[PDB]
Amino acid sequence: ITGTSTVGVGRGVLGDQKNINTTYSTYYYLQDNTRGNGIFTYDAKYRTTLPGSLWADADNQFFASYDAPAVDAHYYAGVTYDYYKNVHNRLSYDGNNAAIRSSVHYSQGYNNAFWNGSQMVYGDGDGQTFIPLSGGIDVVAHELTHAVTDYTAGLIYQNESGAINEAISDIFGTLVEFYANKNPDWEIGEDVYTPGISGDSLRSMSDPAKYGDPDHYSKRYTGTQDNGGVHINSGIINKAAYLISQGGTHYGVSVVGIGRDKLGKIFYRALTQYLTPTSNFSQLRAAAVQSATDLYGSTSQEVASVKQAFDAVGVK
Ligand SMILES: Cc1cc(CNC(=O)O)n(C)n1
Ligand SMILES: Cc1cc(CN)n(C)n1
Ligand SMILES: [Ca+2]
Ligand SMILES: [Ca+2]
Ligand SMILES: [Ca+2]
Ligand SMILES: [Ca+2]
Ligand SMILES: [Zn+2]
Repeated sequence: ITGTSTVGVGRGVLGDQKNINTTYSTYYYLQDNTRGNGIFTYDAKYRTTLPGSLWADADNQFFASYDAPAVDAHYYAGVTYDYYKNVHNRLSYDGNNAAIRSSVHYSQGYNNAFWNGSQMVYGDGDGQTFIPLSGGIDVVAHELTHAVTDYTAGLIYQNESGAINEAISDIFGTLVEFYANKNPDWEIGEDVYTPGISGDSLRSMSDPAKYGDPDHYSKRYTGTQDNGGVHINSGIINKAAYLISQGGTHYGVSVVGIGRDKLGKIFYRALTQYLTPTSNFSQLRAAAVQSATDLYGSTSQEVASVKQAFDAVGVK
């Protein structure tokens, strides 16, 4: 809407206080005009109609329990925007400052979040498997990264190309979590998953097998569930990305780590310059090798480490 930019204050899903960019016109709206063509957060009101209504608040204070998922969806969308702009010189998900829209309170007891082709959508969880999923910065950045992928490589959401799609979202979700520097790790969704169980998460990038996901191409799932295992076989690529950044020896193959920043540069270049809608794992390896060569040189440690990491997970 048309109005003046304001700064509200509220509490997120985990009880932390943060400032949020709002817009005043009669009400205070979750509309951040400081980033691109805006970040807009909507109330789906426990229904499945999208986007719902632009979030309106009478006093610019967002401390009610019902407000918490909206605060975090709005704030973490901003952090993710900042990561892509400051780190990769990318202006929003389309590179042209497209408005970023999110809806919270989607459905009832909904244990998921997604990008629907046009916007981000967050369930509240059932209180047992999940609390409201926008409480996870890695979750928010994972979802917005799907938008980046759709506008760049366009990886089809099935089989190997879909597992790469998923891994790209886990990689950049994790790099955004490190960028914000609040309890960062290489696991996915730990801040909103199973409030009754400490130390778990949906997936691990450093040890995908911790939660049953493959860490080597020979262990890949080839059935039809989960669009051909997109959230399962992502573990193979997530492990390679972890090894590239942090190093390690995996199935007897040693990888010299090169750090998170170079991981991000290599995979961002691969995603935006070399990957295609039907890229498979072998083609991802080639794209990462070429990207590392462009950035650091053919004889660089960075190129050597990309090759070792894909060797370690059985991807040639
Ligand atoms: C309805 C729905 C939920 C999810 C998981 N979200 C994700 O992987 O970002 N998907 C792909 N589709
Ligand atoms: C990873 C994967 C899954 C399938 C079949 N659904 N293929 C051929 N590859
Ligand atoms: Ca209020
Ligand atoms: Ca964390
Ligand atoms: Ca995490
Ligand atoms: Ca938990
Ligand atoms: Zn995803």
